[PDB]
Amino acid sequence: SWFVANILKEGGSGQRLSELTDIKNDAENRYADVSSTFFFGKGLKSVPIRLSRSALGTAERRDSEVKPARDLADIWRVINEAKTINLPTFALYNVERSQPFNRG
Amino acid sequence: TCRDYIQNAFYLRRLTLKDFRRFSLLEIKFEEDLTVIIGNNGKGKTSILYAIAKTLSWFVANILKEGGSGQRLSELTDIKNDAENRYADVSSTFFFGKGLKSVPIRLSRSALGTAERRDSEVKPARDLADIWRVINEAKTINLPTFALYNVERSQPFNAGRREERFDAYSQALGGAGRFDHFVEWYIYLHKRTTESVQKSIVEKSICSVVPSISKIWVEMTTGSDLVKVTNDGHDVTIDQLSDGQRVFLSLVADLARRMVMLNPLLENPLEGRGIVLIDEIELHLHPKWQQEVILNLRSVFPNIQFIITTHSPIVLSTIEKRCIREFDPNDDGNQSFLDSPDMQTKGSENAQILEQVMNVHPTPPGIAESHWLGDFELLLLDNSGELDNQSQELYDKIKTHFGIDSAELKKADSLIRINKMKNKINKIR
RNA sequence: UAGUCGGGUGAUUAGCCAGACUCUAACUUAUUGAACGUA
DNA sequence: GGAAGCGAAAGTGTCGCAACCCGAGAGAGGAACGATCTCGGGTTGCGACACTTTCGCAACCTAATACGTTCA
Repeated sequence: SWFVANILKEGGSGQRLSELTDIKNDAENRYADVSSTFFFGKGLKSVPIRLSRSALGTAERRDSEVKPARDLADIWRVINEAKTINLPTFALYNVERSQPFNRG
Repeated sequence: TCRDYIQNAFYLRRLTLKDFRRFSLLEIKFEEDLTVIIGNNGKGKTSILYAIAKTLSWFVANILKEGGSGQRLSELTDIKNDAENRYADVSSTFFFGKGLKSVPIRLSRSALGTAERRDSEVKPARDLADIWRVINEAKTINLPTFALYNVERSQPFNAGRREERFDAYSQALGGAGRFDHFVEWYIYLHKRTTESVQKSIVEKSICSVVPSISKIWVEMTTGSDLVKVTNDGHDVTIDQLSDGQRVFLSLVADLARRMVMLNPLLENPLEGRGIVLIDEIELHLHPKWQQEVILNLRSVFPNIQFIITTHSPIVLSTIEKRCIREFDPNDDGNQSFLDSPDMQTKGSENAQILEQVMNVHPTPPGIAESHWLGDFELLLLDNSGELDNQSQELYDKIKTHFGIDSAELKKADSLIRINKMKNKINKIR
């Protein structure tokens, strides 16, 4: 979601873990950390990200390291503006895609 | 400080719109008292009032809540579809007293996929609104009364969310006023009876601004409390009033209630400051009411700014030409300014205003008889200022159609007399 | 197969030789600070 | 640590829209007085949004230094 937000607009904002339903209840840290690393070739062989969130009520935030995502998405967006390029597709099809066919 | 020099005018000065809703670049100056926009039926003028309402929403958001983020522009509608810039800016300057004579604001919005996040610059307006909020919290201070009233106010007609101060800003912008909230608030005031003076102020307000209405009260019948007025001497309910009568009553009563809650420390809470936008002040009104709407509005609200659109010559006949802002009929060639009419309008003939300011002839051209009188003139001048068969027939037609006392017939008689005297003196000279 | 280590040619590329493969590289930060040089 | 502005995440409130009731009302169809069918106000339910709130991203760097590399 941060890739998507920062290709939509520089300085954008992406989705965030929850301080009510995303941190293990038995945990002693009282914060969750989704670290990740992407790859985009020899140039950017490692694109780290870390979506971290502390537990509601604990007086210790946990910053998120999305800056490399900001940087790579900045490249995508700026280069697309200057000249047209092909952007990366991001999708999530969970169980919610089952819904009645009700009738930007 | 005298409440931080607040209790000094408080109004809007300028509005720039760049690549925003067909406005390639349009700068508008606004008068401290009253500005009126004409030329369009309310397409670009609605855009102007909508932009001003978006700007005022930030003042409201920050006076209500600390850090409040008022309404933002929309990436989907509030950006000119054809703009190499690919962003839209709505800049606006304000003037608040001798100190802080220029409070700027910009609401910016860039399309999706642009390198720089073209961003609103609302810091100074937020700072002023925070000054308002803080000094009010420390000590009570009368606050601005922003409002908007579009054609949506023509709509048919909880103590916590109607009696508590700062409810005056709830849905204050966005269009149609909350007249149902006013009805409930007025019934609550009547139940309570400071509330007394507020009731009296609202009563006098809508009794004086609205010609038909002459009194207002509520009957406390057990099980149903009704709001009643004396419309043309008839004791009726609000549901009985005509469309124009009740629509204007709702406008004025919503505004007055907002000002009464916002301006508790004024001796006349109707003289508090604000910026009220009113699309089509002439809605559902008849010429006689048109000829007094603005006089009454300015009388009951001595110190307040009105940005009101209009398309009625009778309305303009009561407003100085400086206050008027003309859209050109060829606005497709986007223009950067709105020039005042060359002709003076205040105190002028409604017919002259209609003919020149709006380019509408005093008599319709679809009616053949409408041209008759004028034709007669030419015909008289064709035959050396003397009658012939054609002019005599035209005179007979005018006399038959318009009547014997007809102003047209009197003017035809004057024309023939003047031309005959012309010929007689030419012979004598 | 793939990645990887990096001996020469050619000139951060290309390209010829070797090789090895715990599920499993991703080359970093300057003026501090070590270490290299240089003066 | 965090400005300025913006948006995510979450929670609460608004408010159409529907469902349903409860009198009226012209008058079956033939037996008087009027079944049914409607016209309305009006109350309650009910969920889709609309607004309110908090969190959190990360600008900035009176006090350095100024041969070239490497490395935290």
